[PDB]
Amino acid sequence: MIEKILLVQTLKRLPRMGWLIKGVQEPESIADHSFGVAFITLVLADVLEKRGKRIDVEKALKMAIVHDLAEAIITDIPLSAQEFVDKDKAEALVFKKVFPEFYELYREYQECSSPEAQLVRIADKLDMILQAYQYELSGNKNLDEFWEAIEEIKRLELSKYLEDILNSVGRLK
Amino acid sequence: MIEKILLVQTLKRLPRMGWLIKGVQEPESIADHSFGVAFITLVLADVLEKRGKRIDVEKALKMAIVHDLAEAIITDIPLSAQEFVDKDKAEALVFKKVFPEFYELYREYQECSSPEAQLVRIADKLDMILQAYQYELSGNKNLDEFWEAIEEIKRLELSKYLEDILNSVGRLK
Amino acid sequence: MIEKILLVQTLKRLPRMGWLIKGVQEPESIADHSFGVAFITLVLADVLEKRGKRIDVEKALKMAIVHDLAEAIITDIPLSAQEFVDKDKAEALVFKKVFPEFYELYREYQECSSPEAQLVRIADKLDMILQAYQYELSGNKNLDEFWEAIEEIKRLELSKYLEDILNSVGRLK
Amino acid sequence: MIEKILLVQTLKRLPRMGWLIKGVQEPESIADHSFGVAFITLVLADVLEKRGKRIDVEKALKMAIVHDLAEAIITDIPLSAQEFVDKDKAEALVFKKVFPEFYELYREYQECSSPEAQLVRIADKLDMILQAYQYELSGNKNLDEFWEAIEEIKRLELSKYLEDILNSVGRLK
Amino acid sequence: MIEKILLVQTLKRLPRMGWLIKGVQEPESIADHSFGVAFITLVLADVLEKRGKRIDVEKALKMAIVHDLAEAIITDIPLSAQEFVDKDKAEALVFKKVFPEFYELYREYQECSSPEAQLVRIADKLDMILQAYQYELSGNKNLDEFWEAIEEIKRLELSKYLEDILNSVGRLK
Amino acid sequence: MIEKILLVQTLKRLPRMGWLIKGVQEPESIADHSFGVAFITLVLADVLEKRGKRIDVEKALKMAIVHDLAEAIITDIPLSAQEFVDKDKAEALVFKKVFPEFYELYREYQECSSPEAQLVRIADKLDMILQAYQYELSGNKNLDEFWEAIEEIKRLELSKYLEDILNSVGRLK
Ligand code: NI
Ligand code: NI
Ligand code: NI
Ligand code: NI
Ligand code: NI
Ligand code: NI
Repeated sequence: MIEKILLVQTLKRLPRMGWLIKGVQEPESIADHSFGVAFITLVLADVLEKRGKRIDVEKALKMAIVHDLAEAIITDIPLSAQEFVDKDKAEALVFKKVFPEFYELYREYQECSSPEAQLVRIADKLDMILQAYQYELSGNKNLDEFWEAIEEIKRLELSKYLEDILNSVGRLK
Repeated sequence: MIEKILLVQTLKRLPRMGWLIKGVQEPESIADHSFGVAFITLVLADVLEKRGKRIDVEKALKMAIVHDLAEAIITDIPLSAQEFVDKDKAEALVFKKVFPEFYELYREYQECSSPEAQLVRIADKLDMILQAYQYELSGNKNLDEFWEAIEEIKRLELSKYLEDILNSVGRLK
Repeated sequence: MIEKILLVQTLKRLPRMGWLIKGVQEPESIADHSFGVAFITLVLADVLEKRGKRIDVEKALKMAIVHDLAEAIITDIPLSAQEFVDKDKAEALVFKKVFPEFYELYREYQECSSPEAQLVRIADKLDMILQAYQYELSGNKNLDEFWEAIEEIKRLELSKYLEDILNSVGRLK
Repeated sequence: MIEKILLVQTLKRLPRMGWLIKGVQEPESIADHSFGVAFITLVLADVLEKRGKRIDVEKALKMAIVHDLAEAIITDIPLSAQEFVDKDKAEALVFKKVFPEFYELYREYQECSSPEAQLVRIADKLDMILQAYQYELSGNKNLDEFWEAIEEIKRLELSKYLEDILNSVGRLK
Repeated sequence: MIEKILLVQTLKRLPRMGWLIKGVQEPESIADHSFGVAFITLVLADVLEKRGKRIDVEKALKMAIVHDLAEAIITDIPLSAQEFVDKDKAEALVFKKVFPEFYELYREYQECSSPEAQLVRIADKLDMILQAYQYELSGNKNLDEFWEAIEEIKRLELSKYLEDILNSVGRLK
Repeated sequence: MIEKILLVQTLKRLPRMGWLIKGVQEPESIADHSFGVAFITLVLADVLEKRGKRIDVEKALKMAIVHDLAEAIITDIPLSAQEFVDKDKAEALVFKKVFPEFYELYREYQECSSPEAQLVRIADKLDMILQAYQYELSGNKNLDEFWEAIEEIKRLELSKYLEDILNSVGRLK
């Protein structure tokens, strides 16, 4: 339906708030980010494929495309604000009322248990670490917490199959 | 303290979300909006003064300067998102923890009972309405809803002393 | 590999040129556009699914994700410029030199024969038509031509299953 | 009156020209700046309050709100340009013709003699210094001059009560 | 000298203020404008050549390039502000102290007597009118006044040779 | 003709793509760049004049104004993309079909043989180098390659007369 699409297209206009709070001049939109997660999810899926780890690619890509979809209505409430706002409670609600067809993908994603759910989570973090890397090259000097994003990925089983990649990333540091 | 000032200066960086969601190019920041509320509050207290309506101007101006201060942390969570997000609960928390010295000003502003409180509330809406007016001249054609804030103002006792001004405003549409 | 991902991420920075030439302020990025294509592809896929038309969703989503990938190097050369530049020849080249793993998806996409290929093409054109619609609500009045993409969609067999939707779209103008 | 307010709101749209000349991407508007001045003035007034220095806060806040009001018409003519244009003479004129009701506040502010006038001047400069600080964190490296405004503040009697604070500020450099 | 060139390049960063005041969000820079004046000057000069009117093209092109050069220091102070600021006085000063080598071109330009001086003045106005045209297509609806510059052009002798063109321009409204 | 002028005015809207790819936030337009080339060409012409090297200044200035004119149609296709696109072939075509009157100024410029051709080429690069310099002051740290344009300049005979200037430029790095 046209009304749903027009709604999700608001993501092209919504900024990724963390960057603004860090003084990043023209930050990427939530949609730019979502594209990045989707692409990294695709690329990583192939790597996992040829390393013996089988992944339900379809589910993965759908999960990457829809993972931040609730923000089309509640916006990318930054982590710094989440000490005062329950963004999680809000997301579930929106998915249950506005995006019921995607609530299963959302629910599984939050659980971060399945191979697909962990992949998207890793793609989410990599797009960010690497986006931070870019903004650093642009001159921003307060993109400080990366050893804890890298470390957050390391805490996921699925990372075991990607250690060499995550090593190249931390090497950009 | 410098830390606090640096924190509130974030307002210059955070956009007024309602405009973004409506597709407005280069929307004003929260600080831009706050200045306007501060000015209109000044001007309107002036008018109330010479019409026999007693106003604690000092408290009013303070209230106007601090009214959206919590957003320095939680951002300008749009109305469209407040169906899933309790923004007011979040604001009270930030004020209680991060701006305890302004909690009472905030608390009185939320109650919208006292003359000062309703004045700032009226200034807040007028800035917005007049801002929607300006963006329409820029070419945006979906800010229509914003003009029903005139009716919200009319439901406040204090507006009884400003009727004339509210109608000039409505005539701008 | 990190080098590939960083490259594709350039898409978040490159603008969709047609909008600039038409004078739109702050035009979407190629990545914004791609995300949209990917979402519409998802949504339409499931519409086709429960209408008897079988779609290899995995291939479709992958196809939508990488359809404009060559632009990460070529940039979104506008249609007005393609009378002097062979964007098609340049794309193919990028894809078999830089993106050989995606050359098949690209090649099938260009042929616009398979159900998936036509679906992505339709997603591509709808995102744009709907994007033009949004910019018009912003005030831009010379995006008229963009609406004749509805006819371009009608010329594809797969649209046969979407007539009701296409009607709602054209109804927006 | 609506016309006046609409005029003052022009400040949301005008840049603070010093940043532009120095190459800063998206510089704050004059209204962004004013709000900061108003806030710092509020904060500093409380500090002065509990340190034995009585301040007429109401006048101080009005003064901060109105201090750059003439730029709504003349724009924030940069210091580098003032060697060829008498901004001061321009400001007074705009204030007597267009803002006669704020001329006294402006006149006192320019004299920088009274406690309130020096407070607002101190707020004006702290906002700027802190703003320069923020832009340096974004990568701009030619804002060094802006830091010698600490010395300009030291030359004001009122600073005597704020030694500790301006120490912390110069410490940020 | 490098210092001079770096100074004039500031024109790439400074906005043409009239547009900002009128609410046009991403206004051209003074350098954008100057390039247009230079191009129109070139184009018209050729038309004038084929029409019997001989022009000192070299002088005209230099005059077009240098005409707003003083703004590199004084900024494009808007017409609405020139009721309170003598922009002309300031311009001559800059040219005398900073651009002595270009003072003659400036002086002759302001006199608007010679064929070259009038040509640049016409070019200056045409770029502006055509620029207002483009911003109206973008949705701005308060640039009406800018069209009365066609009349200002008619008052110049040289226009006599360009009637047909001025008609095509006025026809765009 | 009004159609031609409007076309070339597109240059004000089109970004210089190299900067974008490098992460520069607000890049200069092609028009901004052309103005700078036009100014530097003027300034250097005078220098050459008083050093015994005679230059057809009229041709030089015309050549600097239209040197990147084809980009009004094909855009500023970056150097990084030219391994896949033949920008040169594309430019010549546009000039032959759309700018026939400026074709020989274009062809001479490309040959980089005549004093005027080499002067514009040197202005072209100097503007870029100095533009790179400015962006580095803004915080961008990956513009290093752009400084090897000094060596490209040295390869042109005409530079023999400018050694001292080139030394001041390289001195800025
Ligand atoms: Ni995400
Ligand atoms: Ni508010
Ligand atoms: Ni596409
Ligand atoms: Ni100020
Ligand atoms: Ni001009
Ligand atoms: Ni060039």
